[PDB]
Amino acid sequence: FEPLSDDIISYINEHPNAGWRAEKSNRFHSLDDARIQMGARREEPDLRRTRRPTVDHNDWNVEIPSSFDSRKKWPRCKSIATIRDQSRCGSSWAFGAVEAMSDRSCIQSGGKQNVELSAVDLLSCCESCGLGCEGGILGPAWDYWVKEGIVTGSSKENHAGCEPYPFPKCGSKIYKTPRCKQTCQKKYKTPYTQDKHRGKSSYNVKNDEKAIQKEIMKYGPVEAGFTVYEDFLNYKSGIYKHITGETLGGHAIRIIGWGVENKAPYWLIANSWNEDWGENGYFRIVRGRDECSIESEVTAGRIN
Repeated sequence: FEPLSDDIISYINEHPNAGWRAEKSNRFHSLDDARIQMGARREEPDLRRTRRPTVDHNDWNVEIPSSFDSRKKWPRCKSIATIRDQSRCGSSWAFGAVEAMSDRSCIQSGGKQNVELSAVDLLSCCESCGLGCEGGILGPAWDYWVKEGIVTGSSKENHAGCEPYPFPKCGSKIYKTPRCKQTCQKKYKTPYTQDKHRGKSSYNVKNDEKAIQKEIMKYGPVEAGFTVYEDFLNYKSGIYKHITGETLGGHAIRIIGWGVENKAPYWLIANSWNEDWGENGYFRIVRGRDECSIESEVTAGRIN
C-alpha cells in the first residue's frame, strides 16, 4: 500500500483483529512530512550497556497492578498530563527526555519543584546525543541531564522560562538544529547557569515488562523508543500493532502507564505531535511483546 492513502486506511479498518483504527492523517501529507517528525536511533549495544547501569528492580517483590496511570498517582504534577509538539524537527529524542524529566522532578520531590524543562536546550546543546533535529539517542540525553543539566523552557506559544521552543506547534519548512546558546530570553531574569536542573542518576531499564512497570509506578514516566512503520502514520485510536508498511525509522516517546482493553494488554504513551494527534495526544500500543521494539530501549533517571 501507498502510505497515507485511502487504501492503506481501508485495509487497516477491514483487517480482522487489528485492534486499532485508521484515519486520514491531519499531520502528515507525505512520507517526507513524517520522516522529519521523528528523531530516534538505537544506541550502540555496547556503548548503551557500558555508559550507564541497567535497572530491573528484581529485588523489589511488589504486586504490579493490572493498570496504572501516572496522572492518577501524581495528579498535581501538571507536566504529566501536558502534551508537547516537536514541530517539523526530528527531535523526539529530546522531547521524550525533557517531558519525563519534568515529570520526575515533580514526582520525586513530592511536588516542591514544578518545572517545564527546555526541549531546545537539550537538543541544541547535547553533542553526544546525536544530530539534534536530524534524530537522536535516548541514553546520552539522560547522561547529559545528570552531568550538564537542562534549563527551563515552555512551548513557543507560552514564552516562559529560560529557553522556550523556537518552533511553533502544527508548513513545508524543514527545521535546522539551532546553535547552543547559554543565554535565556531577555524577559526571564534568572541566569542560564543558575537555571540548570540536573539529575542525580541515569540508567537503562531492562527490556522486561515487569521491570519497566515497576520503574514507572515508583519513579514516574519513562522515555522509550520504537520503530515506526508506514501504517502508524494513520493511527487515530485503539491499541497499535504493526500490520503493514515498512520502517520509516525510530521514534522516541514517553510511557506514562498501562492497562488492558478487550483482553489486550497495552502501554499508555504520550506522543509529541500535540493534543489533536491520536488519542488526545496519546497513543496505546501492544505491551509484553516488544512490539516495534517499544520495550527494547527504555531509558530513565532520578533526581535523588
